[PDB]
Formats: sequence, C-alpha cells, structure tokens
Amino acid sequence: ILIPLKEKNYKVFLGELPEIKLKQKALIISDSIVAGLHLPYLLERLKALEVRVCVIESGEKYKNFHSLERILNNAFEMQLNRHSLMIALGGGVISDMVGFASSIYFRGIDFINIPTTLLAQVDASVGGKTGINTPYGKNLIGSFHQPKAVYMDLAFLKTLEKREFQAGVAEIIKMAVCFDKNLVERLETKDLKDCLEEVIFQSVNIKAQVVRAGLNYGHTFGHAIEKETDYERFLHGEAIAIGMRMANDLALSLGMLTLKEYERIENLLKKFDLIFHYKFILPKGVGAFEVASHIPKETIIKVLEKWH
Amino acid sequence: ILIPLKEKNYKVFLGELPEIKLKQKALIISDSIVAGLHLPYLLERLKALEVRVCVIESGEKYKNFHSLERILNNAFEMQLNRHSLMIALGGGVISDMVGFASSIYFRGIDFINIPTTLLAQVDASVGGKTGINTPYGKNLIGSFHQPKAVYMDLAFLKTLEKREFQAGVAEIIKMAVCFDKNLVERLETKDLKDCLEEVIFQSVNIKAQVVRAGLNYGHTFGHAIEKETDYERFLHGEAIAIGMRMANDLALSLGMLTLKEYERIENLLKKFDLIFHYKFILPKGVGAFEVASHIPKETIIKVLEKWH
Ligand SMILES: NC(=O)c1ccc[n+]([C@@H]2O[C@H](COP(=O)([O-])OP(=O)(O)OC[C@H]3O[C@@H](n4cnc5c(N)ncnc54)[C@H](O)[C@@H]3O)[C@@H](O)[C@H]2O)c1
Ligand SMILES: NC(=O)c1ccc[n+]([C@@H]2O[C@H](COP(=O)([O-])OP(=O)(O)OC[C@H]3O[C@@H](n4cnc5c(N)ncnc54)[C@H](O)[C@@H]3O)[C@@H](O)[C@H]2O)c1
Ligand SMILES: [Zn+2]
Ligand SMILES: [Zn+2]
Repeated sequence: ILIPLKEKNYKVFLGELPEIKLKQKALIISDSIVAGLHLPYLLERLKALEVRVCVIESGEKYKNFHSLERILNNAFEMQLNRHSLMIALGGGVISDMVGFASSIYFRGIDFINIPTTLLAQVDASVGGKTGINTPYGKNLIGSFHQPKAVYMDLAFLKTLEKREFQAGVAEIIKMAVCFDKNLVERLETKDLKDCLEEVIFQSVNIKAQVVRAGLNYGHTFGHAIEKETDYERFLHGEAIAIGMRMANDLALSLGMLTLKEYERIENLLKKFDLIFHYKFILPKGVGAFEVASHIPKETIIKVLEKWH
Repeated sequence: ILIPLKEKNYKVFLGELPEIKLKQKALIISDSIVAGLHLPYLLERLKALEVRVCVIESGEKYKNFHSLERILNNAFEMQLNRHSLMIALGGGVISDMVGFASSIYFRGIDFINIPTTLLAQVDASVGGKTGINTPYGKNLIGSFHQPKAVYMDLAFLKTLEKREFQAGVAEIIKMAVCFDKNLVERLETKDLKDCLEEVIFQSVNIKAQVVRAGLNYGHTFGHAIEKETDYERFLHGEAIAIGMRMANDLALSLGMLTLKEYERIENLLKKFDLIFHYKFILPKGVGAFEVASHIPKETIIKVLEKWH
C-alpha cells in the first residue's frame, strides 16, 4: 500500500481497498455499469450508520443538473447532515458530480473518491476540481472541493473495455510528455501489464505536484475534433491522441521540438496502438511544455493542412 | 466612508457609495422593488467594461433554483468568465442568491455585495454564508463565499417600510444582548435615528469578531414559531423577537438573568415595537451568553404555557 501526500491534506491510497470504518451515515453514488460490477466490492468493506445507494445512468450526457439534483435529493431523503459522507464509485463523471453535490449540500460535506476508470485514477480524482455540464458548455458550473480520502485500486481497472483503457493510456503519455521524462522512459521500455502499479504511482505524483495549464496538451485540437465529428465517433482520450500529434506538428514548425523529439512521441503513441487517422499547449521537450498564444493564422493552416 | 477591516480578505465601506471603477465585465442582480428605487444610484457611479442587469421578482418565495438559474444564464449570455464580477443590490435574499451563483459560476468568481435592507447590512453581509431554498427546507443548498467588497449605504434604508426596518433592529438587539453591553446601553438611551451609523458600525464589528453559536439567540424558539405559523404571519426578525423573550423566560428561571435584566430586554423590544403575543443559547446577564443543552423537559414546558 502506497500513500502519496499533498498540500497539506489529504491521503491517496494505492492498492487494495481497505476496510472503511465510519461513524456517520453515508451515501454511495455510482453509475449503471459500475454498480453491477464493483458495488459488492465496496459494500463488503464499508461500515457506517446507514448506507444508501444512488445510481446515475452511464454516459457523459448524464453529467448535468438533473443527475446532480437526484444526488442531492437522495441525500435529503436519508437525512444527511454536515457530518455525513458521500462516496463516489465511478469514473470522472461521477467524481465531478458527487464532489460538486457534496460541496453545496449543507454548504459543504465530506466526500470520498474511489475512481474506477484509468483516467479518473490518474487525473480526475486528484485536485478537487468538480463540476457539471451546461447548455452553454462543459464544466462551466462547479466548485473547488477537496475529497477527504482517495482510494485507488487496480482491481476496478480489469473490467474496463480495452478502448476505454487505451483512452486512459493516451492521457498518461500526455502527462508524461509535458512533466516527467522518467515516465516516458518507463512506457518506452517496460510493458504496461508488468508495471501498471508503477505507472499510476508516477502519474498521480505528477498531478499532485500540479495541484495546471499543461494537462491541456492536445486539448485545443482535441476539442475541435469532438466538435466536428461529433461526440459520436471518438472517445475523449482518442481525440486527444490525434490532438497531441497536431500539437507536435505546430511545435516542430515553431522550432520548439526537434525531428527526433517529434518522432519519439509519435513512436510511443504507435507502441500503444494509439494512432488514429483523421479522418496552444505545446511541448518544448520530452518531459516539458510551453504555453503558446499569439501564433499567426497561416502557421495554423499549414499545420491543419496535415489532417493528421 | 468608514472602512472596517475583517481580517485580510475584504473591506466594508460604511457611508455614501463612491465611484466603483472596474477593469472587468459586471452583472448587477436586483429585485423588482429595489431596481425601481436604488438601481440608478448604483449605475451612475459604476464604471466597467460591460454592465448588464438581471432582475428577480421580489419575495422570499423566489429564493430558489429557478431564480438562481436565471442569474447564471444572464452571466452566460453576456459571456462572463473567471475574471468577471457579480453585483448584489438588494436584501438578504438577493445577496445569498448572487453569492451562491458567483461561487459556482466558473468554479468561483468575485462578487460585490451592496445590502439595501437593515437586516442584510448587519447580518447577511458579513459571514460568507450563501444559498437558496429547497422543498426540503430553507438554506440547505449553499456555499461559503467571501465577497470582494461590501458597501453599506444608509441612503437605501430610508425607502424601507416601518415593519421591515424594526424587524432588522431585532437582530441588532440579538447581537447586543449576547456580545456587547455597550450597544445595549446605546439602544436604550439614544434614539436610533440619531446614531444609526454608530449602531451599524458596532453591529458589523460583532459579526466580524465572531467569525459561532450565540448568533442563534432566539432562533431555537423562533424556528418553532415560524414552522407552526407556516412562515405566514411573522417576518424573520419578528419571530426571533418572540423567541428572544422565550429564551429570556428560561434564563430568568435558571438565574442567568435578574428581574431587572429581564425587563430591560423586554422594554428595549417595546421601544422598537417588537412585542408579539404568544396566544439553547441564553443570555448570561447583559452582553454575554451561555450554551444550555441539558435543560429538563419540565423547565422547558414551564417556560411554555406563557409565563413569565
Ligand atoms: N480536473 C478534473 O477533476 C478532471 C480531469 C479530467 C477529466 N475530468 C472529467 O472526467 C470525465 C471523463 O471521465 P472518464 O474518462 O472516466 O469517463 P466516464 O466517467 O464517463 O467513464 C467512461 C465509461 O466507462 C464506464 N466504466 C467506468 N468504470 C468502469 C469499470 N470499472 N468497468 C467497466 N466500465 C466502467 C462508465 O460506465 C462510463 O460510461 C470528463 O467528463 C471530464 O469532465 C475532470
Ligand atoms: N448568514 C446570512 O448571509 C444570512 C443572515 C440573515 C439572513 N439571511 C437570509 O436573508 C433573507 C432575509 O433577508 P431580508 O430580511 O432582507 O428579506 P428580503 O431580502 O426579502 O427583503 C425584504 C423585502 O424588502 C424589499 N426591499 C429591499 N430593499 C428595499 C429598499 N431599500 N427599499 C424598499 N424596499 C426594499 C424587498 O423587495 C423584499 O421583498 C432570509 O431568507 C435569510 O435566509 C442570510
Ligand atoms: Zn481531460
Ligand atoms: Zn434569516
């Protein structure tokens, strides 16, 4: 069991989920898929005054006020107070909704994150950045609310679909190319099946030191791909995978990355089978990044002439 | 203008509203009554990049999600970001809605509270407590959001009704009897119209020095009166006025208040027309309070039945 610390709360827990002892009532919030796979795993180890379950339907489209209201109403129905706890058993969609629901319920109550997806373990459960989607855009209504404790177990990752798993892997490389050169070297040489525990541990420490601009590597182009397709074609991690390549073309054109650096990142994406032919944040090196702003339109078009 | 400092965050500005020059876009939120009385007063001395007004209907029944959604949507319509500002021009209902809307919009933006009611100038302004009402109860969904600046002008208080003004005095006496002996003696010997500024200044200081139990003096009984009457007959200050007297009956029976001290508070409420006939936290003399939790039911029932 590995315990990464932050500033100056709280405590992340890598490894098997331990026996959680609580002296107050707890509300578990999960999705339709996770509740039929990993809810027996949590309720086997949970001890509290009263435990009730609220289930949101699986999907990004359910990340709204309607589901947020349901989480709040379930907390009101079992009469939760200022000493109560909310438990998030799911991906980034669940953890953001529960964290925002707990922040506004009785002006702020404790909540615990137990991420199931690879992306949520390496990014979403860390930081306290919570929110919901609105008709005006994604994640524009939210709050900064830090969880009491984060529990990361590799057992939840085994039930994930390979396409959803690889989408999380593309997000790990994204953080590696901009922050940690040592994580790149691990992904280049070592097989992920043999060092999954070591990869996440390094990925969490990146986000722990972060908690910012830099995690948006391949997001400016990746957002544009999802807005043109639309969200019917690619998963978020797949769109960033193409977005990183588009960002690498702009970084090579501006003289930020060398030809060998451009190939090195693209070879690592090829190693994990993350090349997808379709159809602002750029690296200054393998393990570093720079913020580019005032870039000529013709330089962008020259990069956009690659499609790809 | 006099400038009371809280601790580090923000400054109160007690007196005539000065020129507010801003380098960011601003959204003013007011109610139907205040907008037709005091909105021009603010607009003439406000300078910003863009100024738009959102008006909610006057009343306690409009303190909900429906009005909160409108405040957020108006901010989205004029394209407000994390640098933008919200302006609250109204009573405690407006300030709580705007403060909660600003706390969730782009995960937290700056907001300036300009209270118009006497209640909001002495209680709702300083604290950071924001929120809205739900079908499950009042002020159960909210957040702790500190304002950028508070502006208290006595010019807004002149348009208030007699009933609304005297109900705001009930909270001043509440804070005086439990914290400041000198403020009790000021209210007893001086006319309020002669030292209204000095009374507010001391009321802000008490609220500032506390920030907590003790501000709920007459709230335990006052909530029971409001729930029995279905929030129909009395205002919040009027129900607390009876609640303070009910608390005075329990404090007199325990020996916490002398008969002379008991009559002093009753005559103070009589001076501000706060006697309304019947049909935890009690004052320890004048200027002090005590938390009583283990009071026998027989004593509480003897306080009921309307004597003393
Ligand atoms: N700062 C932050 O907190 C931050 C950072 C990154 C992402 N996010 C947010 O997180 C969201 C993305 O999260 P995500 O990638 O987890 O998507 P997701 O939560 O929607 O999960 C993807 C799908 O996988 C399924 N799933 C989850 N766990 C499973 C399990 N263990 N076994 C089988 N299937 C499982 C879910 O049903 C879901 O439909 C985005 O909406 C984004 O806004 C927030
Ligand atoms: N901790 C806190 O922030 C805190 C403290 C006290 C009260 N509150 C909240 O505030 C609410 C009570 O506030 P309130 O007493 O101001 O009620 P209110 O905001 O509804 O104001 C009373 C009425 O007077 C009118 N009015 C306001 N300003 C006026 C003006 N200058 N001239 C003429 N009319 C005017 C309004 O239209 C309103 O209908 C409660 O619902 C409570 O939840 C919060
Ligand atoms: Zn992301
Ligand atoms: Zn009130």
